[PDB]
Amino acid sequence: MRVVVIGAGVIGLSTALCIHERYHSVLQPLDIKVYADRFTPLTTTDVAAGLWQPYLSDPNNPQEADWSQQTFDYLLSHVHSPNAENLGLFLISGYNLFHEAIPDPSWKDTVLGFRKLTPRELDMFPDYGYGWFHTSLILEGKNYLQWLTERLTERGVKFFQRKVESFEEVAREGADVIVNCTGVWAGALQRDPLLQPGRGQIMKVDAPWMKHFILTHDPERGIYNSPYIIPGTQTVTLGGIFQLGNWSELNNIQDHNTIWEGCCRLEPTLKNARIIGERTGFRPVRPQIRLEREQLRTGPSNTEVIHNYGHGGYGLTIHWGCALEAAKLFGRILEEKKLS
Amino acid sequence: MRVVVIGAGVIGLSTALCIHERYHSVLQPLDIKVYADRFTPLTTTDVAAGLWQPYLSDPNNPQEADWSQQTFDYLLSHVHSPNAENLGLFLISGYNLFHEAIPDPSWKDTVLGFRKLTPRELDMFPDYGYGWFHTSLILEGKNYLQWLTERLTERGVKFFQRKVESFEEVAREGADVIVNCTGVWAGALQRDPLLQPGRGQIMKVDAPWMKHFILTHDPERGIYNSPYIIPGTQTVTLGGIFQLGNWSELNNIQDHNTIWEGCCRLEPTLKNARIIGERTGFRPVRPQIRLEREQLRTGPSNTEVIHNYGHGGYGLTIHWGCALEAAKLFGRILEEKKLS
Ligand SMILES: Cc1cc2nc3c(=O)[nH]c(=O)nc-3n(C[C@H](O)[C@H](O)[C@H](O)COP(=O)(O)OP(=O)(O)OC[C@H]3O[C@@H](n4cnc5c(N)ncnc54)[C@H](O)[C@@H]3O)c2cc1C
Ligand SMILES: Cc1cc2nc3c(=O)[nH]c(=O)nc-3n(C[C@H](O)[C@H](O)[C@H](O)COP(=O)(O)OP(=O)(O)OC[C@H]3O[C@@H](n4cnc5c(N)ncnc54)[C@H](O)[C@@H]3O)c2cc1C
Ligand SMILES: O=c1[nH]c2ccccc2cc1O
Ligand SMILES: O=c1[nH]c2ccccc2cc1O
Repeated sequence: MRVVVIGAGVIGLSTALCIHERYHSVLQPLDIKVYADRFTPLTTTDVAAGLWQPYLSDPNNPQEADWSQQTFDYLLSHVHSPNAENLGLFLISGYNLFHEAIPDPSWKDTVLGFRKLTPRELDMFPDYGYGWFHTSLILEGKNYLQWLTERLTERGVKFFQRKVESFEEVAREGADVIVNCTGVWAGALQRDPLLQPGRGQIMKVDAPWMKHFILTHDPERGIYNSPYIIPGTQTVTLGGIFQLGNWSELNNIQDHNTIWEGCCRLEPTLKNARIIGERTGFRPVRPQIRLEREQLRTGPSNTEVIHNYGHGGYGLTIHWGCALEAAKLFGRILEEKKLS
Repeated sequence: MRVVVIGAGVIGLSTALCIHERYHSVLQPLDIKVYADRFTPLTTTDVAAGLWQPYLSDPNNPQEADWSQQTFDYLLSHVHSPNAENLGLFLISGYNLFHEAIPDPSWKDTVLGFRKLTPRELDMFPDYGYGWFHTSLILEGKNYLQWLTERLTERGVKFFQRKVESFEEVAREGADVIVNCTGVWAGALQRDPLLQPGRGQIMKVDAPWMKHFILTHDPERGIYNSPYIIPGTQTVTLGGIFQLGNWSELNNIQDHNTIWEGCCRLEPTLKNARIIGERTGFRPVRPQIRLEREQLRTGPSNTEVIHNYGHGGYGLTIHWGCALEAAKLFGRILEEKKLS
């Protein structure tokens, strides 16, 4: 069978890998190709810090809770494997700061060592009066993506750089299944008004003395829109920008300053941190992830489509559970073709 | 008054600074000079990771508990000051792992967010079945010492590189007070059989994905003698060697292997961590810190001596409280000379 994955961000490469893993032994030939117009260094995925953390509150689809946790559990089980620095996976503890009390997150038990911040800890952060501490996981995109590529390449999965203009063009080329993992740009293949960009900007800084993450929460500013600091392997991520509908892939001076001054306020030690880089990206915002099947009509033959996009600011957090769900959908397609 | 501080490790440079801070405004001239035979890069203090952590259990002198805490409190209050990276001071959380249950440490409340390790956390460390998690502080010697040197130099404190053969030679030179902060080598100046070296060796490794500390505890091997990993600013410290009475300042192959293999076991991700350096040093082991006065007789004139040594493996942990205690002792000397 001929499978075409459109997209080479986390969702794409993940799904690809997941499908190949689970079906390659059971499909006559399983021919999987990845089509993407941008690869690693240049994806939204490579701009992400990679911190595992879902939305605070119980969503539209609570199946997303399950997917985030399946991912957490999966990563945690390879955190101590000699392979982990190749996937850019490591454990990290830190703070969630709020101006007043709030309910414990659903995922409070998924993470390691969840607890409420003590007063002496809150004294370190004058502007916030309540919060949490826990241990979570960081999966760095730049690495993860490269890791995924290597696995895929070894499994015979071929990569092509191209902008796909239509599902039809791909089907007409003889794809049996199109897995659509196109992120913020999915609407160009099939209009989806519920999908929009959540523009972000981040700074990368040399501040290696920083061992914890600090995420602030501000109802006035909203999700992803208040100061955060997330230490990584080579560099500390400074962020706090969320701009719905903004399609400008250009670093903005005002946003730079907003990030810089919010983070320096959050942690004064930052003031002399050397700036290494700055990047913008597009969160594929949507009320729900679209993870589902669809048969495209096109010709005497109908083409099977697995949509897998709209993962907002929690795509690394959620990717594995989605990838496995995408894999079940594929297996169902096979059971229909009576190909297993 | 003429004061001679012997020693330019943390204890010396601290005490120096502390005495100058508190008395310079009240002493006609306060002439302070530091004599030391080795400075920064080459002190025991520069081989220390810098992790604040006292002995688990209530000691001989419980005044040491108060000193450790005064140091903790004092550091915590500057952790978020734009100055902190200059002293090499930062916050860091991590693990204490034991083979079975044990009582909470005395300092359980001094630290941030103390708690018992949960099962899922213990599953990460197959060889241990109990433990703690908390947040503490690291103060890196190489930096701290450099910071202390700069403060002192600005306060007119003069430094000389010399090996002092006797308290007498210093007193004869016209010192009014000798502050003895000679660490493991104090016995050469006045025999002290209770003082001995706790030889240590450490590796410094590039493992920047490592954001927590891990201290293991083994009654069979004893204090400082089982595997530890303590992330720093530029590098991760691998240790787990304690050899009482060993005066060999030479990296040992066996100990290297011991450290390497214990830490790799502790955290498999280390296996591909690049080795940056390796260093040995002498913990000035004693049943108690010697922090006290003594009048040397020498000639028609008696010389005042403040001893401040024997800080084992917790000198950075304890240094500030000792430094303030030494400063009181100095003030008392002044009140005797009726010089205030
Ligand atoms: C500032 C910022 C911080 C973030 N931080 C985190 C975090 O800490 N933790 C977390 O979980 N997530 C984080 N994210 C979220 C994460 O980056 C996204 O959810 C995720 O990267 C989206 O993955 P994707 O595969 O859906 O998209 P992408 O990585 O954008 O990949 C989409 C792919 O589709 C290709 N494509 C699109 N259209 C076509 C076409 N028509 N033809 C061919 N190819 C096409 C593109 O070239 C690209 O390969 C953050 C996002 C941003 C912007
Ligand atoms: C492997 C290892 C790991 C450690 N880890 C930690 C840790 O993580 N946290 C922590 O709290 N502490 C730690 N320590 C402990 C800390 O290193 C010591 O307690 C502390 O460094 C001792 O400080 P000092 O001033 O007492 O000795 P030093 O730093 O050795 O300074 C003594 C000074 O006296 C001078 N001197 C001696 N004799 C003479 C003389 N006769 N004439 C002139 N000068 C003289 C020397 O040149 C030197 O300048 C560690 C120690 C080791 C060895
Ligand atoms: O999009 C984002 N996603 C995240 C997910 C987890 C933790 C922080 C963030 C910050 C962002 O800017
Ligand atoms: O001497 C040491 N002192 C310490 C103090 C605190 C935590 C770890 C250590 C390890 C050592 O080897």
